[PDB]
Amino acid sequence: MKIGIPKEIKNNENRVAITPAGVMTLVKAGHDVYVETEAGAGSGFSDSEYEKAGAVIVTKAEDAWAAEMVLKVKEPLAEEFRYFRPGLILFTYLHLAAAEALTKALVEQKVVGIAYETVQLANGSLPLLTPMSEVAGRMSVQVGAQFLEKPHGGKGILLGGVPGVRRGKVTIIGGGTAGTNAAKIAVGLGADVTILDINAERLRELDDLFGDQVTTLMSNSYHIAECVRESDLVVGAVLIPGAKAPKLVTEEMVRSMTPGSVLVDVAIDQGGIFETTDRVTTHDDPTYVKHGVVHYAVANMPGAVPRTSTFALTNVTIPYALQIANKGYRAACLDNPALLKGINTLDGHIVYEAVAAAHNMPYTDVHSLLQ
Amino acid sequence: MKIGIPKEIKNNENRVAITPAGVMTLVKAGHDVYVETEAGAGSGFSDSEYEKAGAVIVTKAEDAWAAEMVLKVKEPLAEEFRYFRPGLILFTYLHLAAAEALTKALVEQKVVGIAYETVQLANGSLPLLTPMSEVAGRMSVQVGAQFLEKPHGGKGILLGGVPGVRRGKVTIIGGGTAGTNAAKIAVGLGADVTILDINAERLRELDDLFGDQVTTLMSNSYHIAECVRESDLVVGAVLKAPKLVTEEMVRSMTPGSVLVDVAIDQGGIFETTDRVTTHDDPTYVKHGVVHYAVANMPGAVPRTSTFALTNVTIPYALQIANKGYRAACLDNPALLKGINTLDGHIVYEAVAAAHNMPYTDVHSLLQ
Amino acid sequence: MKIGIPKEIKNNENRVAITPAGVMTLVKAGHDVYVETEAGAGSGFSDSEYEKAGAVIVTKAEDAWAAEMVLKVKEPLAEEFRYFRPGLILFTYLHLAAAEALTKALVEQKVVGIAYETVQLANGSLPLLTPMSEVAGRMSVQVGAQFLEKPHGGKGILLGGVPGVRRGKVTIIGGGTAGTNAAKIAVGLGADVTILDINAERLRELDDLFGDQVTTLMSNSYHIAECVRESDLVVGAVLAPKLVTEEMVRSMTPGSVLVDVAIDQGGIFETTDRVTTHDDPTYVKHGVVHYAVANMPGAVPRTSTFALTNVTIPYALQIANKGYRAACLDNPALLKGINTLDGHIVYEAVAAAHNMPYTDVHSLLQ
Amino acid sequence: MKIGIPKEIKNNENRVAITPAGVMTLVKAGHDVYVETEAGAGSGFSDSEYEKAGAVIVTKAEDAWAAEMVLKVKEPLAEEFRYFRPGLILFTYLHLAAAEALTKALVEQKVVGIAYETVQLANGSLPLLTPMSEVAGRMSVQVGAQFLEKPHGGKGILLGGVPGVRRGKVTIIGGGTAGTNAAKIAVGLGADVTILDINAERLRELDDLFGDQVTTLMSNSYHIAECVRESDLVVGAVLAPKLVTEEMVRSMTPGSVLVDVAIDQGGIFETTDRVTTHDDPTYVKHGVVHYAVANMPGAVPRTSTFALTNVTIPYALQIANKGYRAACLDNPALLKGINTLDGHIVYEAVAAAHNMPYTDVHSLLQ
Ligand SMILES: NC(=O)c1ccc[n+]([C@@H]2O[C@H](COP(=O)([O-])OP(=O)(O)OC[C@H]3O[C@@H](n4cnc5c(N)ncnc54)[C@H](O)[C@@H]3O)[C@@H](O)[C@H]2O)c1
Ligand SMILES: NC(=O)c1ccc[n+]([C@@H]2O[C@H](COP(=O)([O-])OP(=O)(O)OC[C@H]3O[C@@H](n4cnc5c(N)ncnc54)[C@H](O)[C@@H]3O)[C@@H](O)[C@H]2O)c1
Ligand SMILES: NC(=O)c1ccc[n+]([C@@H]2O[C@H](COP(=O)([O-])OP(=O)(O)OC[C@H]3O[C@@H](n4cnc5c(N)ncnc54)[C@H](O)[C@@H]3O)[C@@H](O)[C@H]2O)c1
Ligand SMILES: NC(=O)c1ccc[n+]([C@@H]2O[C@H](COP(=O)([O-])OP(=O)(O)OC[C@H]3O[C@@H](n4cnc5c(N)ncnc54)[C@H](O)[C@@H]3O)[C@@H](O)[C@H]2O)c1
Repeated sequence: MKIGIPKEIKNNENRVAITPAGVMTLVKAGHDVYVETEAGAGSGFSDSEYEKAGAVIVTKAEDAWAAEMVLKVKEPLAEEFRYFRPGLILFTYLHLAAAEALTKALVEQKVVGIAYETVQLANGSLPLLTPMSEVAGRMSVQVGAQFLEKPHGGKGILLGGVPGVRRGKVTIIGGGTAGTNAAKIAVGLGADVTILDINAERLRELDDLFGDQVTTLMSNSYHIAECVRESDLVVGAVLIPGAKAPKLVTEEMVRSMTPGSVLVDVAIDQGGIFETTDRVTTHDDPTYVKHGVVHYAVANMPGAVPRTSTFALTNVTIPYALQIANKGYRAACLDNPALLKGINTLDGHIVYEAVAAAHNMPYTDVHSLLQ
Repeated sequence: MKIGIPKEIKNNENRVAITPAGVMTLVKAGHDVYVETEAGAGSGFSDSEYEKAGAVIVTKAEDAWAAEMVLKVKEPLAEEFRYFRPGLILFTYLHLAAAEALTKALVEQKVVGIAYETVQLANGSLPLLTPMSEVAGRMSVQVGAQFLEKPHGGKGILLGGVPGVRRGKVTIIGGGTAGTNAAKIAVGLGADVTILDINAERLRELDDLFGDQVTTLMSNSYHIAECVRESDLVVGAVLKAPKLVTEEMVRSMTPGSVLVDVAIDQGGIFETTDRVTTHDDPTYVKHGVVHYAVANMPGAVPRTSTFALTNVTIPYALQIANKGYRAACLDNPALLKGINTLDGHIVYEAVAAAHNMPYTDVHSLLQ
Repeated sequence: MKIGIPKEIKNNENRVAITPAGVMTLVKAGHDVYVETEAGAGSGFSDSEYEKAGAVIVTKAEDAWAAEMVLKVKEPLAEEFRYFRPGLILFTYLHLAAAEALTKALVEQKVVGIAYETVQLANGSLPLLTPMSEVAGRMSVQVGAQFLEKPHGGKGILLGGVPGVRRGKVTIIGGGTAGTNAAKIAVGLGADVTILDINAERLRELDDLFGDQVTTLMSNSYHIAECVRESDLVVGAVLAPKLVTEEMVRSMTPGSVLVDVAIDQGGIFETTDRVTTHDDPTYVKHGVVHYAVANMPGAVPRTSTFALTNVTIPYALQIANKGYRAACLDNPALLKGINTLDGHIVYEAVAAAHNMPYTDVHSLLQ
Repeated sequence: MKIGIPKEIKNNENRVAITPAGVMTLVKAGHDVYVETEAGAGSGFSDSEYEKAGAVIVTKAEDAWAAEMVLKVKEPLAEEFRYFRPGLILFTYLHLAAAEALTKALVEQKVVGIAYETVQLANGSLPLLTPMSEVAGRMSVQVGAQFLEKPHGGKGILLGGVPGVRRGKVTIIGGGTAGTNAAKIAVGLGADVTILDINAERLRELDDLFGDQVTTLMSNSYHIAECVRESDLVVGAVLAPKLVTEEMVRSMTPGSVLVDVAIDQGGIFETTDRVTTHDDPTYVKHGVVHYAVANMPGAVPRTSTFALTNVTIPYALQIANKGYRAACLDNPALLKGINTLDGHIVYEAVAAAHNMPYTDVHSLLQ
């Protein structure tokens, strides 16, 4: 197959959908790989690294979009709908559910739209989201430590203190992928770390992973209120895999906090777990203050570490791209029930039930269209 | 003794030379303690907490300086020379060898000028500087990781990577207090960490402290070049520091790599650091490499730094209060090395030599 | 039941199919246990330790094979065919797909041939192969360290260096049983350790298990090329594709070392054209030391004997308590051990391999 | 100053007295550095890496020895005496108490003979011996592990066992540099580790350094007897009394292994009557494998070269910058390195050993 990778145009998106490594994998299995000039530059991948891995650097966005399969990171924007052909394979984060101009255009132009965030294994996990939760978790406590400094608005402490000086107190609410990764960094910076979860089995796994390095605590509104009161930093790391994030930290809890404490709501991309998070912050404008407490709620924390973020995402997308390339999108999706759950749009139909259901649009079961 | 702690007035100085706990130590020993209103605000110590520990809050700087002994963090500014007077005991970071005007004013007003940073134990250690090298070391890698992010001008990596993704490389040049404390934080963030030192015995001690968590490496120009070339972050942690990292080495680094120097207000080890920045505008780029050039990293964590400093300064201050400066220094040879100015003389050789001013033997004045 | 353990007679085979602790389990459950004199000597178990645990020591191999069930480690050699007889239960590593003459002798003599290596749990795992994978993994890096010494042909480094001196770099390809166990020894000897696996979930589990002691890296030909170029030691622990090409070995520094856990199974190195023995253990290609000695668990026969017999004797106990038929109908994993029964090959792959008739084992056991 | 590094010519000596990094230090301080072609090949340093660091490669040993200061690892052999000349500075391991012919040649030719091994800090430590003690310690347990494998004569265990299988037991006698470094490798290979020392303060420091990873035990003939009887591996790391008697070795299980870091210095084992080489490395007494190969750092020449040159070249730099006289009057540790000067033996022990006149070094340097 002819495989195309255009540069990300969405503002300050420094991630790309392939590395020299993933180029070399597709080239060696017999595919043609075209990379838009400068696509890797945001992540430190020069055009000459991509070239020596076997890829053709094309001058123009349309020459990458030309290819049978387009690999991207972000949603195609207004300006990119144009490039949609019939039987174009598009593989990227789509979140069609609240993107109606995108969904009509992939319906109308008969693009095969394959979504990173709906590829799903039999145990129900989303392998293609996990890496971004890992990056966001590791970032959460690094960001927390920065905001604890007096210059950024915090009370002016190191999480680890120093000899003869008390350590900062970190509460992580949610003990899954994001929270576990956040706890690793909070332990490593020398914080006194409490992790809360509702799942007693996850608490036992965290106790096996961390031992005496953390305290595991059963999550309930009382325990959350007690931890928040005494916290220098609270990391929000809850997912209810369908829903909006539950509001676990109340205004009354935030008001119980000491001035210059910090909240980082990893869970903001689902609405966030803090009642007091009234809006989404940006890397440019990361924080506001309410009740003397610094609030950080950046979506795309992993956007801050695009080189790490790109490796982690393409480590697990390119193996699914190789299947589509090697066997055509059809044989590969019949062969791989997890890839199949990726098809969001096919031959003008909206084959994913929840996206048709949220745009008031027709839903055609995907299996009937494939046989 | 009547003891005074004014607010630090230097720009964005948020540390303070006493905490409520130190107030309690001095009040219980029978001393009167006067704290200037808001002196602890920048470190999160309220007037009310100081008052509850036994302090009198005074409204005016002048009323804290009126005390027999004044404790501070920074050197008095020109606008504070007015408070100097014969027999005033001043105990603070003075750095008199760099400050001709302050030296002359302490001499002219016959101030007992005691420098935190020249208090020196029999083994050569400077115990009132150590806590600030510890904070600076812990901060160096936190700041370096922050500048590694794409938004702050770096190449955009986590030092610890994530599963399936390689870690960042950290080179720490210097395995003393600052460097050891930097290595702790670099290990904790998940970096591949190399520590260079010239002293074989310190590398053996570091091997005992860290084992497999780091690689210890003998310092020479070749090994420094080799580590710098492949580093994402380099931390300068050597005690006027030699220029160990050359322009050629910085130019060998990948773009969006980061350099941080603990020693930057003493020149630092990097040829390419032409100036000191502030928290407002903290970095510049040379050869695509981020140069974090903020001096006084401990000042970014004033509460931790205030606890770290006052943990070791207040016991000395307590000796001066109980016994008077004279018996305290005659009883404590480490505290005696703290005396820089006394009764209109410079008694610290290096300060006399720095300004070509007369030197006086400290023991001869104390008798 | 009467249970016999002959001495292993393959050249330099020093493992044994039971220890005194396994004798004790079988004798306390009421079985008669016969051990050939010297059977355990190669693994440091005296005739006397077997006797005190309740075994009868027999002077001749014949008398151990005359038992109703024979426990062994390796496959019977040609000169052991003479001991086969209708209704003999033989429980050992058989590898019949590779052994036509052995397969035909088990058919003709109507032996119940139970293969350690086809006993298989519901989850697909081979619990009687696992312990040799663990031992080979642990051994792989110990051998690598040895071959990095100059007098053995290596560049002459310690993996952990010394204070002021850089560490060796160890790349482990495959994060399963063997590769995880290799990583434990690489970490403990003080190497800089990278483990590659194609499976993102395994990389996460490895991160949970090792944290900062190793780097986990997604496997692909590019990551492999980059790791191999920098490596002092590469351990192949994949289960067998040629992941490490000749160009990759050529990129290496002279006196680097390659070890495959997978050697008699082909291995992952294009440049390992043949297998060697302990008296001429390595060859050099492009200045790189290729360690090619099969069966590294054979070099620690006492450890390997304990690790194998720990998990074999519970299955033997079932056969002895119930007889093979009810043991197999009660234990689906043990049922999959049966390769030959009443003159039939009951394991499809083995039948295929020799162009012989296959019979469904369930039909014969009824 | 002009500084020469000949190739070591003692049989199988693969270490070298400088690396490219040491060349670079000496050339940047303005010295001329001459390296004999192949000097570094045995430690993986090409003529080319030396040239890029600023050395001149010389075809003949003669041309390296013609330098004003000669850096070596080992003592000059008889056939190297011809290179000696009045005022030559030779900095190397000399061991003159053991080498009459070498001592007489250094006197007669008026060589400034500076011994790496008599450089001594104010605290009594020998900073240029320490790194070989570290390397030998790390090597001792790696060798022990190798000799516990059956094909090398051992009982056939892994030190760390495997899951469900007991670990090997390692006794380290002496908790100094070598014995501490041995303990690190014993712990990392997964051994049960006991370290004995007569010094209670060292046992506390060892407890601080290892905590629950080892047991610390006060040394006395009873504790030694009990540890040795149970040991799979005993590492002698004492600095040389016969702490391990023949009765103690006789109490051991067959295929156990003894390694002394101290072997060419006598060692602590009554039963090690002689030293061996890598081609016949062990002998067996009372079924116990005695490893008797001298100079284990010689087996990792690259690691050992880095570890030695890390601490030797700073002293060489001083000699080259100031000349030997002012370097020694400025550096009391380096002063103690001087063994021969202007036709005098200036190190009492060496004079004593050969019944020769002693001269006070301070009197000659004035
Ligand atoms: N752009 C970004 O910044 C970015 C990118 C990707 C993912 N993430 C986010 O990381 C956040 C967490 O996701 P994850 O992958 O760790 O989810 P996860 O499913 O792996 O773990 C979430 C945990 O929350 C626990 N939980 C549920 N209700 C709880 C309660 N009341 N109290 C405490 N714990 C509770 C669950 O038991 C589970 O262990 C999500 O919002 C996810 O979107 C953010
Ligand atoms: N606010 C602050 O940042 C702050 C406060 C106090 C002191 N300091 C500064 O911290 C710096 C260093 O602090 P420390 O506590 O680590 O010092 P330290 O005195 O404990 O030791 C410095 C280490 O560097 C090593 N060293 C010397 N030369 C070297 C070389 N050429 N290559 C490699 N290693 C070499 C020494 O052997 C030593 O182990 C000093 O420059 C001092 O001025 C900073
Ligand atoms: N005599 C003996 O030495 C002996 C005895 C028994 C087993 N073994 C050997 O053990 C070896 C494997 O042992 P195991 O139990 O650890 O295997 P395993 O199946 O437990 O693990 C294999 C791992 O390799 C990974 N993998 C697959 N393809 C890969 C690629 N291209 N790159 C990187 N990783 C990849 C898998 O995801 C898996 O985690 C086999 O080769 C087998 O022959 C040897
Ligand atoms: N070529 C080489 O292999 C090489 C090179 C240099 C040094 N070395 C060797 O290293 C060996 C020792 O090295 P080190 O630097 O570790 O020594 P060290 O002096 O640092 O430590 C010796 C330790 O043994 C202890 N000790 C004394 N008597 C004891 C007894 N009866 N039982 C138990 N402990 C006792 C001491 O308290 C001390 O802690 C020497 O024997 C020396 O020959 C070898």
